[PDB]
Amino acid sequence: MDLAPQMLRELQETNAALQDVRELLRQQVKEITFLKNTVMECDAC
Amino acid sequence: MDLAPQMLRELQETNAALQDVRELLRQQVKEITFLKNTVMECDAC
Amino acid sequence: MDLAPQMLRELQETNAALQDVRELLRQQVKEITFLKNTVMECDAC
Amino acid sequence: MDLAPQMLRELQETNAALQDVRELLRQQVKEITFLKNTVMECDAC
Amino acid sequence: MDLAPQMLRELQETNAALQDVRELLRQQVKEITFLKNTVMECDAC
Ligand SMILES: C=C1CC[C@H](O)C/C1=C/C=C1\CCC[C@]2(C)[C@@H]([C@H](C)CCCC(C)(C)O)CC[C@@H]12
Ligand SMILES: C=C1CC[C@H](O)C/C1=C/C=C1\CCC[C@]2(C)[C@@H]([C@H](C)CCCC(C)(C)O)CC[C@@H]12
Repeated sequence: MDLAPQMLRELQETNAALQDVRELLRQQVKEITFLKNTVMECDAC
Repeated sequence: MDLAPQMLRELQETNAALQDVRELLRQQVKEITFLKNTVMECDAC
Repeated sequence: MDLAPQMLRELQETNAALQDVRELLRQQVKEITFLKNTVMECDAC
Repeated sequence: MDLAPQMLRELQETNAALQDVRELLRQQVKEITFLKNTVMECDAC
Repeated sequence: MDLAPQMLRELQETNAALQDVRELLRQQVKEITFLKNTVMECDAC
């Protein structure tokens, strides 16, 4: 058999998954940042 | 020995692990977002 | 020389590191969740 | 080179995506560390 | 043979970045765990 076609599909799937991770990570950084700023302006601190 | 069969298996394992990482990241962003909001409504702040 | 063997080795090392990442992230979510619950019970909030 | 060219392009895209993830994680750690300090140094605690 | 030299190079760069990510995550969970303990002991809570 020729496994090249399947290997290419696996690599493409890896990039698809990586794009999802990157998207999630950038949103996560935004949430943590909001949380940080909120704690900084917390009068009780 | 042709190594394509083994390489394909490695690629498949990579994607399976990525699937898990993506799922964990999704659940994590949810917890953080919940924490963010919980703090924005903290009495002593 | 044939680089196929070395390519397979790189893929195997990648999966090892990715496995460690999966485990670390799994523990991290638990820590964040515990953190979330602790804040939800913070009397000052 | 049959599918070789396409496979190399996928690998290049993966490395680029990884670089971004790495940069995002670097920023996230500083935010979390800045938060860890802000708390460790909160009066009411 | 094949674009093997080029593909191997991309795989080596990917591993280098992944090892860095692993180390970043390791340090990050440490900081989060520290944050968790600090809150658990926050008398204001
Ligand atoms: C970035 C992220 C998002 C990802 C991780 O879960 C870690 C994290 C935590 C935010 C937290 C954790 C516990 C302590 C914090 C910093 C709260 C303070 C303890 C509130 C001080 C309250 C007081 C005023 C009465 O003494 C506000 C937000 C809380
Ligand atoms: C920053 C953080 C730390 C905080 C969150 O957990 C999210 C995160 C993830 C890092 C990851 C997740 C899955 C995908 C990545 C980006 C790996 C790649 C899939 C490896 C491509 C491998 C290959 C070689 C076969 O083509 C390397 C590091 C991995």
